[PDB]
Amino acid sequence: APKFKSEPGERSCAYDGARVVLMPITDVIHLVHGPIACAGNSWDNRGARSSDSQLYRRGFTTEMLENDVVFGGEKKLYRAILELAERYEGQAKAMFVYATCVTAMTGDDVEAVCAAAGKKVAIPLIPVNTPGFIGDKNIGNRLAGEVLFKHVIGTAEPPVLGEYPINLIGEYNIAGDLWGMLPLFERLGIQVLSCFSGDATFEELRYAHRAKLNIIICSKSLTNLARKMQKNYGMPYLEESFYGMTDTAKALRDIARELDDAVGGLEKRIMQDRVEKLLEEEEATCRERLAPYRARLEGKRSVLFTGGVKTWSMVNALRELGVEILAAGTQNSTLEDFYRMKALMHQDARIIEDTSSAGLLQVMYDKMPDLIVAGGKTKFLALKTKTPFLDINHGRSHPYAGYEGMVTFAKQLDLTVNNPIWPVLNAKAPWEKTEEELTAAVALAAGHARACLDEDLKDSTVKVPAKNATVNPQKNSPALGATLAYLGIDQMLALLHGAQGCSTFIRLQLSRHFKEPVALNSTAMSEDTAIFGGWENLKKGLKKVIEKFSPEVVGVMTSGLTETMGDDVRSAIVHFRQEYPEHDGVPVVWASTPDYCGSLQEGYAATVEAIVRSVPEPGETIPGQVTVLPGAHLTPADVEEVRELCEAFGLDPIIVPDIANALDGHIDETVSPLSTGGVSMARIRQAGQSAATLFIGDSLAKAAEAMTERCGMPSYGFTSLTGLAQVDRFMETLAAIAGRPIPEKFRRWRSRLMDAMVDSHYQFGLKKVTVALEGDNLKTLVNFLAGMGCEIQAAIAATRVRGLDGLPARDIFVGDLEDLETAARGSDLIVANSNGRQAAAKLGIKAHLRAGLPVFDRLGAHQKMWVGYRGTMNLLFETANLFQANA
Amino acid sequence: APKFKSEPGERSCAYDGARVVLMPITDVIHLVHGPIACAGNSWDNRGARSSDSQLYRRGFTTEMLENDVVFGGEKKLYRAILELAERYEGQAKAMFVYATCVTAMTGDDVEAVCAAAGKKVAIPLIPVNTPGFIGDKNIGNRLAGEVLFKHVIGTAEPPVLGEYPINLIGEYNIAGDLWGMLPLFERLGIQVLSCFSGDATFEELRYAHRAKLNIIICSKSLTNLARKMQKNYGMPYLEESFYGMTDTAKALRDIARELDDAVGGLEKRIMQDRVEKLLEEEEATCRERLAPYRARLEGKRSVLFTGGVKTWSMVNALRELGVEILAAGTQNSTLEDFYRMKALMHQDARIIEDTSSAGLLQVMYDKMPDLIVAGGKTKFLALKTKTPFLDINHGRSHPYAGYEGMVTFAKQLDLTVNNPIWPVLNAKAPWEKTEEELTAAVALAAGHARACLDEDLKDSTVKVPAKNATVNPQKNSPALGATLAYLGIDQMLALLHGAQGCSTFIRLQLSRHFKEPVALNSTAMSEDTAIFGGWENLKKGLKKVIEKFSPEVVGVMTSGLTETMGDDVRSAIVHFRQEYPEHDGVPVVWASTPDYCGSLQEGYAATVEAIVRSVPEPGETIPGQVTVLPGAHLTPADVEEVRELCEAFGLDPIIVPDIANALDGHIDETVSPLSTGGVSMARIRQAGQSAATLFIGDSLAKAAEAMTERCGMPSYGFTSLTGLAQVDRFMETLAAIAGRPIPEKFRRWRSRLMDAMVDSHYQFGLKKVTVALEGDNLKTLVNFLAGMGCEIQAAIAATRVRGLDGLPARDIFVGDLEDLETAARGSDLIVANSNGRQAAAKLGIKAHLRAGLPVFDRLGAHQKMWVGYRGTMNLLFETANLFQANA
Ligand code: SF4
Ligand code: SF4
Repeated sequence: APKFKSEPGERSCAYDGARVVLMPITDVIHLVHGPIACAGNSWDNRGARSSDSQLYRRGFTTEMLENDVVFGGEKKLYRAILELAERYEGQAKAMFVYATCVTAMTGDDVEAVCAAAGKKVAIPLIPVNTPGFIGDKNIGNRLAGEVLFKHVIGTAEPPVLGEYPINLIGEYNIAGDLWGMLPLFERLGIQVLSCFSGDATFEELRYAHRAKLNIIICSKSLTNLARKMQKNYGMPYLEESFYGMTDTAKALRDIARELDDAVGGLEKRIMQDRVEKLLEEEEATCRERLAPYRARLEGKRSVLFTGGVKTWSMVNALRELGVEILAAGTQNSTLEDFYRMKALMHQDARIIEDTSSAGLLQVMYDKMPDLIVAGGKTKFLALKTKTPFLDINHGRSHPYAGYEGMVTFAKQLDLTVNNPIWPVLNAKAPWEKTEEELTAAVALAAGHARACLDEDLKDSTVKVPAKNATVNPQKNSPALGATLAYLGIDQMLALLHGAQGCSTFIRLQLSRHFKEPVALNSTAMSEDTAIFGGWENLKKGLKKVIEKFSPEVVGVMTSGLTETMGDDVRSAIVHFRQEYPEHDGVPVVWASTPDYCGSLQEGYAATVEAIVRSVPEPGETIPGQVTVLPGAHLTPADVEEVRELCEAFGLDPIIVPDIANALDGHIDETVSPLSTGGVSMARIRQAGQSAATLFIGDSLAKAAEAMTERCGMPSYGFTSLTGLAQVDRFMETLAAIAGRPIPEKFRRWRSRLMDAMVDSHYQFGLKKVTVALEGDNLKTLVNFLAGMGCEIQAAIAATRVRGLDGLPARDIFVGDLEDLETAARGSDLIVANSNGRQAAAKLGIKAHLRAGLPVFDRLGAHQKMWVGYRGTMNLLFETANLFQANA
Repeated sequence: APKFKSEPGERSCAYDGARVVLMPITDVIHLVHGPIACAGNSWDNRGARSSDSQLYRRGFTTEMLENDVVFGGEKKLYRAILELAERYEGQAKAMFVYATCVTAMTGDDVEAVCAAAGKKVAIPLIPVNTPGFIGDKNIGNRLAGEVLFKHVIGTAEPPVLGEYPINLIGEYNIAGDLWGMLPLFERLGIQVLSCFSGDATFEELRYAHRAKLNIIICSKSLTNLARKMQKNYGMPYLEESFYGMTDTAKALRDIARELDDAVGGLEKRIMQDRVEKLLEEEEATCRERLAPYRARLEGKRSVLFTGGVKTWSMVNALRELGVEILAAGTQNSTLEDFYRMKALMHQDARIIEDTSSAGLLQVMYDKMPDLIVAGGKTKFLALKTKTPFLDINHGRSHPYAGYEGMVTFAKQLDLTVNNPIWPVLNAKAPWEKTEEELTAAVALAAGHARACLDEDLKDSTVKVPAKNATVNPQKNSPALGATLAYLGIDQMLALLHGAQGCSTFIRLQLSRHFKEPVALNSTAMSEDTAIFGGWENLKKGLKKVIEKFSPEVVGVMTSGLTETMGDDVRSAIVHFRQEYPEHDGVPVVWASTPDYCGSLQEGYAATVEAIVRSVPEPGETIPGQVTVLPGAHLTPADVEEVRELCEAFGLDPIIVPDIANALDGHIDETVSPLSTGGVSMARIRQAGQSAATLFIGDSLAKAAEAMTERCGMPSYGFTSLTGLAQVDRFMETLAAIAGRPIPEKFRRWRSRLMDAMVDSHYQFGLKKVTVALEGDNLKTLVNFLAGMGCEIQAAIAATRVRGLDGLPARDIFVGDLEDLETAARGSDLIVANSNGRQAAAKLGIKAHLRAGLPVFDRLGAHQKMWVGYRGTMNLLFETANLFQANA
């Protein structure tokens, strides 16, 4: 129950009321006479929007200082008025001066200085004298209404006077609220002569005495203004609200009755007939539109802490949406509104009385509601409880009044309630779930390898591409992936058994992506060498490269033509080994990466498998050692923090190949032609004695099998390391392997990730997002985005991989970037490589997320970090920032 | 010396030559008949730009597959031609089909399929039959010229035939190169009848047989075309280049002579007179423009590895810029061009012959040049040596030919050579500099506190603000900083002795910035309490808050009015302690934060000083413990990694206040009204026994003094922790305190930061950037941006602080955001808080960097991480990405 004095240790100052009633006026200068704390940290905070000069959104302050406090601040206000009038001529029609606590203490007379400066300026000055300490926000509202009636109403006559004029009193146009009801008011004939304190011109506001009916939306702020206008002008008021459908229907019907009283009689029911016609048509359409949302929003519990008239109206609206109220409490409302809400408040719903944070926490922990529709104060206090929240206040950024506003309200309610993140957040944490679920998750991770391998390519509802001319191919050569994995080995250069031209566009692409040199030497093959036998060139190139650069190991990969005429690299390898025994000490790893076999991902997987099957040998079972085979999707930073996470549990990680140290970008003391930085051959040889194997890519599964049978280690697989659900499984596997509990830093990062998820899920709801990436880095991004609310319009894959059908999206198919812009229609986010920028230019989608390879137009792509809890937080924040910027 | 066969173990395939001569044609379809590696990783890579349909930038591939290789690929090409003609009707006038190595091996006849499909389409088909293996890029260039002459030249007549027509042969319009010479050619009367293979329409290209003079820029690619056109049409050629001023002058003079020969006689010197007039005027203007750059670019050494005609021309241009050549080697050039360059090559300059990476490294280590102007291959090979580099190739993104192009060339040369990052990068690293410099740097850090404190505010050339009406104030209440520092203490809520309205807009601002709840309770003071004595309310509020929330410590901060009437909080504190001895166990910290005293920074510093002077007590000198007083500018992530860096050296860090754990955003198991997460009172009490004190803010210096005399610990200060120069000093201080060498991870991160600096300095050169931030976070950003090349147009400070004059910028002053948009004119980057977004909307500056407080429109601001080597890398990458996006 409202109890309008106060006890020390909630209601703001009277300046807050003055600004909440006067700031929404657009083309005026709101000069605040006082120190910083009054206007320094409060300007541009009001949720009022406008389609006008937008002069109100900028804040004006006199900047009360040291000397002028003990001398006087009237002269500073004089200069401020004069300068603001002179400089902002043509953009300001009036200006409001607000008295503050310090101004009142100093004895500054706002009225006197305003009268003194009035004669010297052509812009009217309104002396709002509302010191902050004189009361709560209600005193400020009343004083603002007083000054509005005294100095604004009754000064100019309207140029056009519609035969049915009404005044909107108490509506402040928060996030387009006014623009939802305005299309209804002029459609049926009424003219909004003056909408008070919202999207309102000052001259437009001075027309309010020539109307015939007043509509009071917020009773709390401007009821005294309505009463005084009734007393002085014979203007009947009407207390209604526009939040809902039945409430708006009743409001419009009452408006029609009171309009038909004042102009003509109730007989010749001119207004009522059109009001009923519009009501019937628009209500039928709105119900048809709202039906799909109610089914998903039926039976959910609700608790509301809303101050003003919304408390009465929203309870109706929620009740017609298909939800019931468990608790309802208001701090900022009239006693009549409280009693009316209590009348609406059904039994078994208890009215809150403690409006403080402690009382709110009590009622939230007691009622245990699903959704809480409350104010800005209880905004983050309810998110910490991990329950859906909807904000209906100045900070709200959506229109909720009117029929279209009600549709938007239901959309936002479904956005915040049915988000797929709430069950994940409410799930039991790794540090407290009992041991049987830990073993089940560990066994699931262990068997993920065979689950991925067993899935057949034939039974796949995603379609085999059947395009002849593909334009803008997002695929890359598998030789690119072979070179990528070869660069991850310390002191080694890659020998491309190709045609000397494939060396270009492979070295060049990697150089433009990672911004680092690539060696990538090639054995030149001309037309003469293509005919007869092509394995002379392999021996010649091996001899030349060993005699020139002296590598300790050589990686040989095949190109398209070398598979077209089908020379076996291994026979040339054994021949070269036999002819020159002096080169026995330098091993060679050969991997078949034909160009019809797929894209960078398969090439990477195949060369990793070739490395695994050849170099390491089975020995002892030294515990505390784990072997990680990173996928092609992980950037060097991801591999570096995979190493960091492995070291956190005390385990010794061996990463094969080590992209994190070679292609990350490092200025060593001396530049060498070979690729240095990766894992040495001793480490890759001793990696076969590890106690466990982890692979962070689906395509790596086969490689894991290649080490399961050769040495005997158990394998563990994770298709992604993002989304707080896969990172948890990674933590479980790491804890099981190491045998020690998760460190505290990971618990802290999980808490931070939860806080990021709760504070950012509003921008990830029902956003149409398209993704066009490789076989991997597409599952990760799709599962992360679809796991946060966004529905994937199209998940376009570079090549066919196992488990593509399980992705949550409308359609999955394999296609180029042409499929991307022919399928990204009506989408706001594109997740594709940099080369897809053209598609954005064709569709006007300004939100492009650079993922995968290649990314050349954005620097730091190789350092892009999206692994673990911290990487998940970084990706979430980047995507949320893109959503905020593009809209 | 060029040596046009090749040895296995550089020249690309013939398809690269075909594309380098044919791809720059804009409105054609470049269908590549082959597997992925030919066009999958090469499309949209050519540097040719256009002002036309831009159909060339998208790549077309037939996608040779498994079965069709062993069956046949002609039918796939047939379908591809048909589909591309049907779908892209209206955007394509012609289309080129390229034969690849796999296509040639399979025996596919491009000519036969093109002839078969010609009758069924209205778009001409050009069968470019250049298999990759048949030779190097030169064979591809010759074959492309052959097919251009055979199938393009001599098919249609020009609609308009200027009396002086010329053909531009061998110019490909790399980054607006053509658009620098085009304004000169039509100004003096000549008509460019056909510019070959650059910004050229196909129909426009078929007009080339009706000209009278040929200009050959690149002799290597299209000299055979010029010779054949001379043989078949009587068209004299002219081998010149347009890189330079004297070279362009000679080219234009020769053009005038050869034009006056063919149309009329040399007598009536119509062309020569206007050519000489334009040459004189434009050369005088260009020399006047170029003079300022030569002074900064005089005497610098240079080494060039450029392939084509640029080798001859740029040597001239560089020589006229004021630099000399130490070594010059070309791989892709004619023997005549090589001999001509050698003739230009002065003595003591030795021509390189080994064009491989090893030879380039040899010559770079031997000559030791300052600047290297070389190709895309040697791009990152020369950046690792830490020497300035300028790219003149397809990857170059600037026009360098013509007079305006030469001005741009000098601008880019000065950008890459005189960057202030090269001396920093070449400076000796922390792990190798000897001990006297280590001691000097440590002593400088120790004395930084007194250096900052000793600087007087009176001797400061930055100006005392003298504005009456300040609009859009970027300042915040010092009570905001007091609350910020109070939130960093575990299990404590802040009591605001104010007027119950300042509680709003302080709690609300922090809540909108950090997206976390703020307790911030206030002792309500009305008009009656303002008169008489206001210290009854302090006792009442303290009693209420202690009896309700039961805190273990209470932070009391004063507001503006409480200083206007001047009640002493401490007398009320002692009175409250006396009246209720039961509350003895709960200490209270009081800090005077009046609202005329400054902004958030000073409030934070003052409350930190109040906490330091009261809670801790001097005890033992337990080694290995360090005390860190973070500044108000550091976000929670910065404090968290300050802790991480301190723990890396084995030191135990005590952070006061601990923002990194309270306001970072964490979903704890239970929501409490008090602010939890910070440092406990036991830790803050035992922090007085540390072996060293570190402060990361200038304003914190006084606080450090407050702990220097109370306990006796030496102090160390760092005004910033970004830029690789201050992080180094931080590492030196940490190593000196701990007594152990820097770990390897920091060395790796320093190498990565160096690589980021070398690869991103091109976007930070001569970029006009404006900064409007607090006293701190402005020195850091200004020193980082000015330390990377950008010149600061205006460094606008929220309030006057010590050492403001030393910032590198044109003008420093204290002002609001109005000063920001009145001073950010002609700037491309704005570094200000989120509330300055309006200024961007007024100036069209789309690159806005959200720094400082408040930042509400971008999520994750509190997690924004700009500390240490990794934070410096993150900030560098974010700023570079903004520069790339906004331009
Ligand atoms: S296959 Fe032939 S044409 Fe294609 S990239 Fe390799 S060398 Fe060049
Ligand atoms: S000084 Fe007075 S008017 Fe200003 S914010 Fe505080 S209570 Fe409100």
